[PDB]
Amino acid sequence: AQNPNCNIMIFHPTKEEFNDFDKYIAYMESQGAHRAGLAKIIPPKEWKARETYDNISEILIATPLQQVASGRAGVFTQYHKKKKAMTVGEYRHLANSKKYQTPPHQNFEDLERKYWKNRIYNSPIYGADISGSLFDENTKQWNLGHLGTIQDLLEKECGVVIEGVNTPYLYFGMWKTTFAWHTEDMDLYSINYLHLGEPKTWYVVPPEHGQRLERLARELFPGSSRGCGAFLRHKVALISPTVLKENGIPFNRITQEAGEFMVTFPYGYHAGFNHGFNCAEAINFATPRWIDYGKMASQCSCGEARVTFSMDAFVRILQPERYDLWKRGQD
Ligand SMILES: O=C(O)CNC(=O)C(=O)O
Ligand SMILES: [Mg+2]
Ligand code: NI
Ligand SMILES: [Zn+2]
Repeated sequence: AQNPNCNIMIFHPTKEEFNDFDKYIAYMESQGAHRAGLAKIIPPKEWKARETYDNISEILIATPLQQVASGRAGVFTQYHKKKKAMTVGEYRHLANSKKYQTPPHQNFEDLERKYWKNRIYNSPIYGADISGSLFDENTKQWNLGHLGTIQDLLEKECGVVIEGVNTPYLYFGMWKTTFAWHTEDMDLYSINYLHLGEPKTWYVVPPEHGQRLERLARELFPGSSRGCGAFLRHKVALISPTVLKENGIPFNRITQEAGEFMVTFPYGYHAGFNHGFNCAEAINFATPRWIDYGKMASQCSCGEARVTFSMDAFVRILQPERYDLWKRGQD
């Protein structure tokens, strides 16, 4: 078995290997990358996502989210308070302001220490989940707006034609902006490209050990657990590396820098934080190996998780028994 310790692997494809996206994902899995839940892909040196980032300031963040924390430094939840619209140029200035800017630090480990010590005492503002793309249309390799769609994969694998679309989303982050512990909708893959700015630190639990994280989470968030049998679908709970180590949960960590891709694998729980002003782009995708994970994915039916139009069909076809209850949650 490849990668039996489930370490995060880092890949350096050549320009020739960067042509065929599906093939390269399948290569990475042949080397055991999926066992970690997360992989890093450094593009060939010849590749670029677009020519420059000099003209992005007029993108609108229609609903910036202030991420307010409750709990203790290592075990907290966050809720998202909606703020007034602002442009990317306005947001970048805000991120760089004395109130929100990254503090002085020695290296990534020192910054990680400072994040875990102090996150809860601040409420950073995140521009998340903004439909759109920063890939140039002429970028033919690993262009996250040109991937094969999950609806087309389900159709290719299973023969059933379904409605729905699959488009990318932009994330504009600042120091301390936080992504809570989660897997993807329907335990899909995700791919994330850090277009610009400061790094993003990731934490990930190997898919084979995801239920260990879920059991810890039910212990640490006991009212949430009673409210919903899949409350991590709410994407609000944080658990620090120190707490994970205290409770014996297997995980790994890695920092993504500008110009790098990360891939999350089906049922790989992940969480993380931004180091400073940045912009990422991410999309879900599927492969043939995902289908079995989609069929088994947990679902939130309490009403909190509220998701895209396109998840309907996935539940309806892969999880017909759950469909009725899940749809009641959505309506
Ligand atoms: O970058 C972020 O805030 C969160 N991204 C992801 O969870 C992802 O790409 O799967
Ligand atoms: Mg612009
Ligand atoms: Ni994710
Ligand atoms: Zn729920």
